[PDB]
Parts: sequence; C-alpha cells; structure tokens
Amino acid sequence: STGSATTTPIDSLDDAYITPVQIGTPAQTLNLDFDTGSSDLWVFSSETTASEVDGQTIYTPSKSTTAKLLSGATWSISYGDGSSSSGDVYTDTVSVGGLTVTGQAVESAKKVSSSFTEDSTIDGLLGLAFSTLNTVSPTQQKTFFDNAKASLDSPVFTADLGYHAPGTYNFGFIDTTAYTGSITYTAVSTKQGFWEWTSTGYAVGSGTFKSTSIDGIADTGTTLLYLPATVVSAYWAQVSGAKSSSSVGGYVFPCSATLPSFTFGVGSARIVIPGDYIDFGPISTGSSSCFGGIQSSAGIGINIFGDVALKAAFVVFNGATTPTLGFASK
Ligand SMILES: NC[C@H]1O[C@@H](CC(=O)NCc2ccccn2)[C@H](O)[C@@H]1O
Repeated sequence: STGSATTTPIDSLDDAYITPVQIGTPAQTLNLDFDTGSSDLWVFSSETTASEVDGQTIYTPSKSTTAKLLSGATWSISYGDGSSSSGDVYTDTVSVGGLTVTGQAVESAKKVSSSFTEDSTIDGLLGLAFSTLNTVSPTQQKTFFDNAKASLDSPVFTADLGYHAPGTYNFGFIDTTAYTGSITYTAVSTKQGFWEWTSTGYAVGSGTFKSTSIDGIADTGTTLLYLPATVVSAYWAQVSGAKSSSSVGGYVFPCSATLPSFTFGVGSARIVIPGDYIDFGPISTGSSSCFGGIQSSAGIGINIFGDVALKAAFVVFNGATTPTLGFASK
C-alpha cells in the first residue's frame, strides 16, 4: 500500500503545516500537524475542556462506529516550546491520503495549553518520530507510520514541504519526479527517539564551506532552524544591522535587508536554503524589525533541522530495520 496527502502552511509565514487526516467511521476529517519530532497522534475532541477550544475541528468518538475506548489509558505531552496537552485514548481507523490503519491509537485531548487553543488552524498532531517516545500510559502505543509500515510498498515516508506553498507527505514510496539530482542518505541514531543525524557542515551565502559535524534532528514540527551559536553568529554577521535581542528572544534583522542563503551538508552533498526562507517577518505588526529563521540552539540542548531547513529539500524518512535519512535538492 501507499498514501499521498497534501500539506499546507497554516499562515503566510509557514509557521506550521497541516495535513488532512480521516478518523473514524464515517470519516471525521481533521487537519493535523505532522511532527517528526514527537510520537503521539492527538486530537481536539468532544472531550476537550470547552473553554480551551476556539475554532478547531473536533473528533467525536461517540459518533464513530469503529471507535473503542482504550481502557485505563492516558497520555500527557509537553513540547520544546512549553506547550502541552493531555487526555485519554481511543483506538479507531485512521487514513492519510488513501493509506488506512485500523486500530490506531487516537489520543483525545481533555486539556490543551493556550498556544494550541489560540491556533484555530491546527486540530491536533500526528507524530512521526519513533514509537519509543509515545506518552500513552500504562501501555505505550505505536505511531501511524509504525502501524502502517509492514503494509507499505516500502517502509518509508517522505516530506516535501513548500515555501509559501502547498507540499506533500508520501507514505510507502519515493516520488522520483519530486526532486532533482540524487538523494543522499545519511545515518540515523534512534537513541533519543528522534530522526537524529549528523550534518557535515555549512556555508553562509557564497562563502566557503566549513566542514564540521553538526548533530541534530529532522523535525517537521519545528518552524525554524536551530544551530550552534558559533554557526548562527557567523550567519547573522553577514546581515547588516542584525543582532541578537534578548527581549524579542532571538536574532532580529532590518526588514529592508537582503538575506544570504544558508547551505548545510549531507555527506558530500549540499542543500541550499534560499535567503528569503529565513525571513519570518516583522516581530510585531508594523515593525521594521524582522525575526530570523536561523536561531541559536544553545538554550534547547539539541540542534533542530526544522521547517526552514527541510522545506529546502525532498526528505526521505527511511524506516527500514536500520533507519536512515535521505536529502535531495528540488
Ligand atoms: N527539546 C527537544 C524536543 O522539542 C521538540 C521541538 C518543538 O517542541 N518544536 C515545536 C513544537 C510545538 C508543538 C508541537 C510540536 N513541536 C523536538 O521535536 C523534540 O521533541
């Protein structure tokens, strides 16, 4: 089997991407944030505290003939940005782009934090990291990908995120028309439950490539590119007027600037992030100070190749017995 679904930016800045997902019988379609940095599939639901729902589409398990309460199971997750959610668990039929999994754990939110409430466009998350990170207790549950894997033509999914444009998540096959040149594959460590890999270095604009190992995770659920302070300082030094602002919470730059590209290494291959991918617009409405798309990982504990990096590439998440990651230009 295979699946193919279009993923769409939630706003004009590509702050996140949503992908339609069919849950239950008859189908209830929710727009979920596919997140390769976490491993829970959770949704706004008929069980979510009323005051914490503001415009989201909810899952109502009582209206699904295939929904079954997973007795005694609860879940609770907190993300790197401090957001969080929790609730109980159903199993139900879940389909993504024509690919169907029966008995998928669908985690129903009873509580969500304010940032989820305030985002009317995201109805929940679909985790695509390794199932070892799944928070369901007392019996850990598998991700959609892990459940589907055996049935897929090939045990892979691919992320093809657009810049200010729709893109595609494919499951079970590699669309050879969706990228240019070749796909370069690189080793993955699953020791922390992430798609963790080591970049071979970087360049700023037309500058010389710096060969240096940068360990980090491929995370579709993170907006920006978070890299070591040395690397990030070298980037923003090439932008006149750019500075790190503690009040704003990162590097900002004059909105009149032209941003240089940023290149990262994948083995001997190179992925080039165009400068305008790194522009996340005015820090507040009407401001002439703009927020940068490359930020320091110093306060995070990990480097994160988020959407800013990934949308410059066609990315293969290879879930073979020994997982690997593939990157191609496009
Ligand atoms: N500290 C490492 C962990 O932090 C995550 C980064 C994060 O929170 N991104 C934003 C975000 C918000 C809401 C939902 C999903 N992502 C990584 O995926 C790891 O899991």
